[PDB]
Amino acid sequence: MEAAHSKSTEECLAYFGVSETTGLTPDQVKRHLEKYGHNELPAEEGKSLWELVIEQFEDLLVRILLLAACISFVLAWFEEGEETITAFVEPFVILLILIANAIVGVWQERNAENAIEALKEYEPEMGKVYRADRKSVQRIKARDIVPGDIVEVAVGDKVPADIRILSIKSTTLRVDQSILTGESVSVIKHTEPVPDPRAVNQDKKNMLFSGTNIAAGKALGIVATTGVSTEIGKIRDQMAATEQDKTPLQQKLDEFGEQLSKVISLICVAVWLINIGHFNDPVHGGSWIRGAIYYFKIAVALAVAAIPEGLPAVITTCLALGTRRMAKKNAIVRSLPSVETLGCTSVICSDKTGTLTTNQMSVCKMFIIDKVDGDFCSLNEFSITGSTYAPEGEVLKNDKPIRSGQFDGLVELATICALCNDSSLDFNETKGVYEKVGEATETALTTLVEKMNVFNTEVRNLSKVERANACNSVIRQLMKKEFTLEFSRDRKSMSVYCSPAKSSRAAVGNKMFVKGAPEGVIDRCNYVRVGTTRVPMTGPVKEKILSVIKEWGTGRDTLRCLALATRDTPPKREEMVLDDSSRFMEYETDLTFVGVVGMLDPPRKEVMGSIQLCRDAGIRVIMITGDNKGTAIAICRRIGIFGENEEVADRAYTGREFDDLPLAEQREACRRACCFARVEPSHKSKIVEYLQSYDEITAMTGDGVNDAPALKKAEIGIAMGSGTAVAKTASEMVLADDNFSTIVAAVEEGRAIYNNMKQFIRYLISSNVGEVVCIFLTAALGLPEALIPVQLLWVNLVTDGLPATALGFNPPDLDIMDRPPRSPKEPLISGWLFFRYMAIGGYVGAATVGAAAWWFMYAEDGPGVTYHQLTHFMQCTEDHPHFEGLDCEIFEAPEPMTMALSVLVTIEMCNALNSLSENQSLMRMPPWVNIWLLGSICLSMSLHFLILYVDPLPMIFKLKALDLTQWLMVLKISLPVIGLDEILKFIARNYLEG
Ligand SMILES: C/C=C(/C)C(=O)O[C@H]1C(C)=C2[C@H]([C@@H]1OC(=O)CCCCCCC)[C@@](C)(OC(C)=O)C[C@H](OC(=O)CCC)[C@@]1(O)[C@H]2OC(=O)[C@@]1(C)O
Ligand SMILES: CC(=O)C1=C(O)N2[C@@H](C1=O)[C@@H]1c3c[nH]c4cccc(c34)C[C@@H]1C2(C)C
Repeated sequence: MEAAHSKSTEECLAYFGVSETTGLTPDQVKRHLEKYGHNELPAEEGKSLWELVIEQFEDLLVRILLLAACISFVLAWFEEGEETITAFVEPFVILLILIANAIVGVWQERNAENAIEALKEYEPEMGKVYRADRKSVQRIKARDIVPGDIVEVAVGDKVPADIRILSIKSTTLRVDQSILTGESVSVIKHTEPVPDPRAVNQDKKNMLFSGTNIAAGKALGIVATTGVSTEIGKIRDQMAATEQDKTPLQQKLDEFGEQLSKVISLICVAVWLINIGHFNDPVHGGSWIRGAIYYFKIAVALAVAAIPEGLPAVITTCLALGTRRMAKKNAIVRSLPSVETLGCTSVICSDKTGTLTTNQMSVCKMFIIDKVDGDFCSLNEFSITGSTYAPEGEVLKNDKPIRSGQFDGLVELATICALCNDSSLDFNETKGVYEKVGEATETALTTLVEKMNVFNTEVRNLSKVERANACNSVIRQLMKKEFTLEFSRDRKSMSVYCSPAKSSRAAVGNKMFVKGAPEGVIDRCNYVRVGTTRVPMTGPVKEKILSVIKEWGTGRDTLRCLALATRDTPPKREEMVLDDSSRFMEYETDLTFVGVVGMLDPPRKEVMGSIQLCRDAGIRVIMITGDNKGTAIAICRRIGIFGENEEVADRAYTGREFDDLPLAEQREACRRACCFARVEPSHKSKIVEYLQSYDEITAMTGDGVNDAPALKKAEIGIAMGSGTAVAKTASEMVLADDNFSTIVAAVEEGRAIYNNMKQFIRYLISSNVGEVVCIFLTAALGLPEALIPVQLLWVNLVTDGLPATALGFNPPDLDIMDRPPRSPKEPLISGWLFFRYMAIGGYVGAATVGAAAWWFMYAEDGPGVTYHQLTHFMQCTEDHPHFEGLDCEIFEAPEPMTMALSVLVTIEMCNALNSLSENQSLMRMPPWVNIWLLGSICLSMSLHFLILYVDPLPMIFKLKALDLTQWLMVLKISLPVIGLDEILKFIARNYLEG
């Protein structure tokens, strides 16, 4: 295991004492394999076994409803009254709901694809090595590859480990490093040491990274690291070391879970404490085990009254219909709970290229030297029209079309852009528009050369297929490109060594053609081209050039600029060695500046507006970009991250500037920063940590395994649809169209969805408060059992379950994106809303109890004993207050219960309407604003008749409440809940909140 791309090929061999020709000996292999382990990432042990479910049952509010399932089964055996076989469905239904909420609850197929898993895809099964025990090329399990052993790689091979290149057997080695970046265009390798101990992967020109694959050639190298110690394995570990917090809702539901369990077993002691009657009253009779069955009866009644069963199903359905909706709008949300955290997003860090912009480069402006007289110099400047890749548009001067070949320097400008170029252009016959073949910046030039028709080639008589590369071809006819010196970040340029195709125009020797970032290229220009003449570089000249470059890059029209120059008399062909990449810069020396091109990658049509939408939503937007700081700040102005003229010093940092900052100062930079330029390997991940340190819900965009730890880390990882397999799985959302506005649009959707959830979560539990407050009263201060569990199970699944789902379809609030993001710790119910629900639960608690008790005092048709005082006695062993009459069964009658259910169903219908809004009256924000709710109100009441009339069903429940006088009291006991809430709903006029 070496730490060196920075060492000579000798040094690495000597490190492990291997011979390049023999490789590692069988003993070395053994020694090494023990020191370093196998070439593999650890196995993941959280697999698909039933552990899923036994966990699902491990929860409190599941265990509590399971203990009450066992109690229900023991009770469904010992029976009196009519000894009917139908009451066996009672302990059977809970078990079914405990299964249905488990199966659907344990839906970790959405989480079956975890990002660390996806990382095995890039370790191959096979690798080839040159051990000492065979002179041949043993092809072994990649697993058994050790650091120090001499490896072989050829075209098509996935690189088996992090390898220090030793010898390139083919004329050139190209590797595809997309898994890292996403940046398809393959890179050239070399053998020379990269002497900076802290070189980033991009710049490790002599290394092959495990999991990467070879595009062209054959090379022999020495394995340096394996297992978790390769680049890819280091990314694995960071991902393993980050743990996900639970979504702020999931957290509340657990907190509500715990606090419910507390209230449940705080009533059980109160019931016992209120029942110091049985402990002193019933002298004898064997009621010690016959009366302890009564507490077990109210137990299962207390549980189901509190547990808001089916809420799982409601929230799950609501979210599932959220995912479908978001997809139509190009936001693919991998994980269901995400649609909530999405709603809370307070910061978006977005890559510029292809997300904030279109990634469609076109050259707009270009200049060359006009005249250089002493200390004054003028330039010739030109615009170019049309932003597409079509060779369709014009060069113009002073806003008027001109002919580029009339300018000697434009000729050479075009020569360089066509020769110093690895791309080209292709007319897609099928779609009917042209196409880049390669890097976009490079194609922008090809298109340019196509528009400047310097040699005046006839084009209007040409096929739209030939047309594509017509003029470039003419320039290739003119100069034979021998070799080419690749780009490198170290010198920020690229040249091309060219010879004259023996046409004999400018037949004065070979020529290198240099194009690169303006600073470096210009610094290596001793000369300036002026038409065809050449004059020494001077301060005034260099000032003029740089002055305009600065204008174009930082001005309103934001142009990335390339300087182009040529080496008039390049070093001898033989005297150059093309293998020495650090030697490339000195070959590009004694240049003659020729011209500059300024190209644009336009801000996507919708960003300007979307960013404004974020301003209003109180969402920070942070641009991460490869632009130089100057242009970063400019582009930011252009798209409205910064005011057209505002102060921005401390607000935008280069990656280097960030690095110079002490930790604390770095942290403080992130709570303010809106633009990061030329950010490094670590940075995204650091940016996310700091943002989180200020309690910010963070959206972060990225691609590649490079960006996976950041996407894991961020509350919202965001991959591009065109992105790698791994970035995709690491993300919490995929953007199908790569557009920025899809994030912003997905945020609005999440705020919309959550708002209704708040309402339907609150409504559904609001019912349970009532049920408990009811069941308590019908146990302690009174005995006449008002509601039985079975009824409540059907109430909490269907009668409330439909309006609950309908609230899921509530009409989106009108000002969502004009209020700031929701606090994650903001509780759904406290303050005034607690007392509000504390009263509604209480009211209904006294309504269903009151309508069960009213059955005694008033009821005309059917049993009606005025002031019967069922609170007095329930056992019926005496029958002395009742002198002579067979009556002791009206106690467990299927009629006074049908009163309560009819009330409960009806109040929840009003409380469903009540729950359309939080604050606005139903006369301000009407019940007819939600057509699906009315549709549910109808269906809810309709199915209530069904289980009351069609006989099989009113057997497990009760008997029909025929009378209209009986249904009149139902409405007269239930409908005033609208009135109570309404008073409280708008007491907020006084309570100065809204
Ligand atoms: C299911 C029915 C009930 C009555 C249950 O106790 O819910 C309580 C409870 C656990 C909470 C309360 C209920 O508190 C009470 O009702 C007081 C007890 C009075 C009962 C009468 C005595 C016999 C919720 C339901 O209702 C009221 C009346 O305000 C609101 C909210 O719950 C939520 O917001 C859930 C969101 C995930 C929680 O106070 C919550 O505990 C929390 O941690 C919270 C903050 O969440
Ligand atoms: C409010 C609240 O926290 C909860 C809920 O409201 N539900 C779920 C739950 O925990 C429980 C649910 C999740 N997973 C399973 C598996 C099996 C059975 C259940 C569940 C029922 C639980 C219920 C209904 C209490």
